[PDB]
This record gives sequence, C-alpha cells and structure tokens, in this order.
Amino acid sequence: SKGEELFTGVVPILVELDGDVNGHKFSVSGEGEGDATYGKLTLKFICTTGKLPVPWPTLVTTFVQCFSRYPDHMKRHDFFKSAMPEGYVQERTISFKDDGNYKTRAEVKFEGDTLVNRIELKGIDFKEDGNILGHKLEYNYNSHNVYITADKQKNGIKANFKIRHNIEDGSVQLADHYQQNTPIGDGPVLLPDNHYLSIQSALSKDPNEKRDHMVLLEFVTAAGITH
Ligand SMILES: [Cl-]
Repeated sequence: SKGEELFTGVVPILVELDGDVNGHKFSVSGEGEGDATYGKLTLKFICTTGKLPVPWPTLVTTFVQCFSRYPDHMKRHDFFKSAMPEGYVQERTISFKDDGNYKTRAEVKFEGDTLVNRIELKGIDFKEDGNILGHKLEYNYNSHNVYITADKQKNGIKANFKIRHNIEDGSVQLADHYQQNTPIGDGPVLLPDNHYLSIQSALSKDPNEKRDHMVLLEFVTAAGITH
C-alpha cells in the first residue's frame, strides 16, 4: 500500500510539543529517526523553555506508532501507516491516579520525507507536591502492552491501557491512558481487528547536553494475531 511503503527504510522524525500543566507553560522539540522494519525508534527531546515542569517519563507516550513493526501477516491491521502521508489526529486523556490529568491532541503526518508529531498538551488538577509537580518519578521506563481496537465511525482506532511510572520511594504512579486516532486525509485506511503493541522503552541522558533533555530508544512489535 501507499502508506506502508513510506516506512520500509529509516525515516527522520520531528516532535514538537506545547504544554500547559497547572499554568506551567513549556515547549519541547525532539529529533531522531524510526526504522519500522525493526520496530525501532531513537529520539532526543530538549525543553526549549528551560526546566521541564513535569517529569520526562510522563511525556514518553505523548512524544509515532506508525513506527511499530507489524508482522507481514498483520499488515492489514496497521492503521497508523495506512493513514500516511496525510496522517492522523491522536488524542488522549492520561489520568494520573490520585493526581491530575493530561489531555493531548496531536497530529502525526509527513512534511516532505520527515514524519512529524505536533502536540498540544493541557494538564490540570495536579497536586503541587504530588509525584508529577513534585518530581518524584524515577528516570526510567517499564515495558507495556497497548491494546488497540477499531473505532469505525471515526474511520480510525482507539486504545485504553495502563502505564506505570516508578516512584523514587519504590512505589508506582499509575497513568491510565485512553486514546482515539482519526485519519486526516481521504485515502483508504485500515480498520484493524483487535491486537496489541508490545513496547519497551529505555531512557538515557546525553553526557554532553546541559539543557533539560531526554534520549529515548524504543522497540515496538505488533502482536496478538496469528494469521
Ligand atoms: Cl525527569
């Protein structure tokens, strides 16, 4: 198909986010590349407004599921690539248990040969010295499964899933995710059977970088369908 063929090689990625969490306004710019053949992502993010006012891990899911590796026998279930190049809207509510919430609206699409993720993020209801605004989350990331379903009247997909962020005392901060994607363009898009994405994510720092930043290496395989 048109859209899948755009991903057979290494694709440059740009991420741009504007955020407001409890009145803390901030922006992040990221760059890197994806190789969907291997389900592989590398991205470096820099907070361009100074210190990021929330923990970096909390923004990982918001900062391009078109880079998931869909096995050949599952190609007919890959909504994300099918929407390309015109792209998709991706909306979420991320509910931090016993704390505030993020609501995100993003558009993921090509600009030339570069895959771009532009995001608006709004966070409200955060506790001033909860785990988020108090910066009590460890700089690491657990592996998760993302459960996707068709959303046919949207001509798209949905997902609800749980992210657990380790807290510095050894506990975990749950971040419930509810997600809806909608194609932007007029080409045919794939409405998948139920399946999941299996994700691992590793966070690191660039030893040479003194701006507030995050390096992310992530591998994603679609799974849960046999034929
Ligand atoms: Cl952090």
